[PDB]
Amino acid sequence: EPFWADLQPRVAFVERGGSLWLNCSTNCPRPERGGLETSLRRNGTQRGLRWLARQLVDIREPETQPVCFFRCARRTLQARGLIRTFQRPDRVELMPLPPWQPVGENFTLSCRVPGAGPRASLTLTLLRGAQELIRRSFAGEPPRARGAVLTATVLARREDHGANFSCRAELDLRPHGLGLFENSSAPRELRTFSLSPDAPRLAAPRLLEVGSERPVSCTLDGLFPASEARVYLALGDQNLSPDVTLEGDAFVATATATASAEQEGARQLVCNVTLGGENRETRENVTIYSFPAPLLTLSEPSVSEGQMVTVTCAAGAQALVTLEGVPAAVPGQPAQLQLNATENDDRRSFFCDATLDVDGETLIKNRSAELR
Ligand SMILES: *[C@@H]1O[C@H](CO)[C@@H](O[C@@H]2O[C@H](CO)[C@@H](O[C@@H]3O[C@H](CO)[C@@H](O)[C@H](O[C@H]4O[C@H](CO)[C@@H](O)[C@H](O)[C@@H]4O)[C@@H]3O)[C@H](O)[C@H]2NC(C)=O)[C@H](O)[C@H]1NC(C)=O
Ligand SMILES: *[C@@H]1O[C@H](CO)[C@@H](O[C@@H]2O[C@H](CO)[C@@H](O[C@@H]3O[C@H](CO)[C@@H](O)[C@H](O[C@H]4O[C@H](CO)[C@@H](O)[C@H](O)[C@@H]4O)[C@@H]3O)[C@H](O)[C@H]2NC(C)=O)[C@H](O)[C@H]1NC(C)=O
Ligand SMILES: *[C@@H]1O[C@H](CO)[C@@H](O[C@@H]2O[C@H](CO)[C@@H](O[C@@H]3O[C@H](CO[C@H]4O[C@H](CO)[C@@H](O)[C@H](O)[C@@H]4O)[C@@H](O)[C@H](O)[C@@H]3O)[C@H](O)[C@H]2NC(C)=O)[C@H](O)[C@H]1NC(C)=O
Ligand SMILES: *[C@@H]1O[C@H](CO)[C@@H](O[C@@H]2O[C@H](CO)[C@@H](O[C@@H]3O[C@H](CO)[C@@H](O)[C@H](O)[C@@H]3O)[C@H](O)[C@H]2NC(C)=O)[C@H](O)[C@H]1NC(C)=O
Ligand SMILES: *[C@@H]1O[C@H](CO)[C@@H](O[C@@H]2O[C@H](CO)[C@@H](O[C@@H]3O[C@H](CO)[C@@H](O)[C@H](O)[C@@H]3O)[C@H](O)[C@H]2NC(C)=O)[C@H](O)[C@H]1NC(C)=O
Ligand SMILES: *[C@@H]1O[C@H](CO)[C@@H](O)[C@H](O)[C@H]1NC(C)=O
Ligand SMILES: *[C@@H]1O[C@H](CO)[C@@H](O)[C@H](O)[C@H]1NC(C)=O
Ligand SMILES: *[C@@H]1O[C@H](CO)[C@@H](O)[C@H](O)[C@H]1NC(C)=O
Ligand SMILES: *[C@@H]1O[C@H](CO)[C@@H](O)[C@H](O)[C@H]1NC(C)=O
Repeated sequence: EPFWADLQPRVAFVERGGSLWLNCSTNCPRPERGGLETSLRRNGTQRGLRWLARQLVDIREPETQPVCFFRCARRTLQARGLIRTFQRPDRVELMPLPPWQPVGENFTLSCRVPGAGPRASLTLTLLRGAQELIRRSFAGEPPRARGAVLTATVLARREDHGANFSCRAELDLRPHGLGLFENSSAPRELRTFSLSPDAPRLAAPRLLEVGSERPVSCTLDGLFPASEARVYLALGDQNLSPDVTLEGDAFVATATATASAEQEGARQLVCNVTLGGENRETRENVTIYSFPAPLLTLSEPSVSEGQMVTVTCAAGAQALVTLEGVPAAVPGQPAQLQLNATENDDRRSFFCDATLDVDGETLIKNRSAELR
């Protein structure tokens, strides 16, 4: 006292990878030496009498304490400064949501903002839409501390399905006159779902014939989102493409199928739905049969009175036949009737009863032909 050594400015705040000027001086009349201790890269530089100046550029260092030294009178004169690099949130990220999140299942939300500083100036917010869920001021984290993460565990709500969630970070440079700088991570929309036991209730008649169209329905309730769930219904390889009704959490699929001409109904009826990563499938055994329509013929179909006529009917040998009350004799093949034409037999029609049993189910076909 005297002398002294001064560095200007003593405190400095700059952009990361940014630059500034430093003027370090002393009152020493004939400095025997002078210079600056720092690790930072220098672009330009200046100097003069009793004062030396440096432009330091590309500063990625969160905290650096450079020191200007002047050697005078075989003695060292040191002045230490402080350099801090602030960070704008050019990078704000948020973790992938569950592709489907079961409603009622706790899931977690993490917001990672790599390279954020100073940590003590940061207030982070995890929020659903306009409403803040969790807010964290990091003030009091060490001056050298950089980076910020916020995790919040959350219960899944049904009314919160389809909303937009985000992580908003707020940096306060207001004390330094630089002011607030805030940013928002890419908003993520959540997909949720719900299910239930009691596999789908499918209703169908168990008997089927080709060339005939019969309706079949499959339903279930307590399913959300109803609209976002897709359902499949088919007979064997053949798809029914049913009419799908959706009311609230319940659905209705109605169609009218047609038998496929092949074997079965040892085939099956498959009703399944896929929502989220889950599926509930119920199956139904059934029966498709082939029952050839019985043919009724007469020769001559129109005859004079008294002329002998013949009449026959056949089920294809696999079914039993009743011809005008007369059973097939013998059963394995068609029966017959013959007579002399009668005046009272004009406009007389005859019945042919074909009976085929499958799974105990008795099937009949009434077919008649009038005589002229
Ligand atoms: C869904 O997520 C939530 C959020 O993490 C969470 O629910 C919690 O489940 C746990 C275990 O089921 C419970 O947590 C605690 O349970 C004890 C009883 O053993 C309570 O006494 C606790 O109350 C105090 O908790 C703090 C102490 O750690 C106190 O500081 C505070 O003042 C409370 O008085 C606490 O509830 C509980 O069932 C809930 N907790 C809450 C508050 O919701 C869990 O991860 C998921 N819930 C499920 C799966 O049911
Ligand atoms: C309803 O839910 C059911 C869940 O089981 C689901 O079943 C699937 O049906 C399809 C046909 O519709 C299956 O078909 C596959 O077809 C291809 C040929 O194109 C095969 O390569 C597949 O191979 C499997 O089976 C082979 C033997 O045939 C094996 O060698 C092989 O290793 C495989 O196991 C298979 O035959 C399909 O496998 C099933 N299952 C699944 C998990 O998809 C049905 O699709 C659902 N309906 C809808 C629209 O959601
Ligand atoms: C250190 O890195 C520097 C970059 O950070 C490089 O800068 C060299 O020098 C100048 C200044 O940076 C560059 O720009 C030139 O600017 C003048 C105009 O000068 C303006 O400012 C003066 C006050 O100084 C003012 O009086 C004038 O009215 C202007 O408004 C232009 O006319 C030039 O064409 C030029 O663009 C140079 O480009 C750059 N040098 C080279 C070779 O590119 C430099 O590499 C390092 N050194 C210094 C001293 O900065
Ligand atoms: C950093 O070094 C000092 C800051 O302390 C600055 O020195 C300045 O130099 C000018 C030169 O014209 C001074 O102007 C005159 O100096 C004479 C003495 O040489 C004096 O008699 C005059 O009255 C007048 O002041 C100026 O005073 C001086 N500034 C200060 C604050 O002392 C220099 O400009 C700075 N350089 C850089 C690159 O920052
Ligand atoms: C949260 O933000 C999203 C947008 O980021 C809002 O939902 C969006 O609604 C629009 C308009 O219906 C959807 O647009 C399109 O729908 C057609 C179907 O007609 C589809 O083909 C397009 O590909 C597109 O999806 C859009 O899907 C939907 N956005 C998302 C992310 O699903 C929503 O309204 C906002 N929620 C709140 C609470 O404000
Ligand atoms: C906000 O985030 C976007 C996307 O990462 C980024 O490009 C942008 O620089 C940020 N804006 C501000 C001013 O923080
Ligand atoms: C459906 O098919 C299976 C063959 O795996 C059979 O065991 C079962 O008895 C059938 N169901 C009915 C109701 O007949
Ligand atoms: C019907 O035809 C048969 C066959 O020739 C004949 O024997 C019989 O007399 C005929 N019956 C009558 C009542 O015409
Ligand atoms: C004859 O036709 C009627 C009307 O379609 C039907 O209800 C009945 O089952 C048939 N008779 C027999 C024995 O198949």
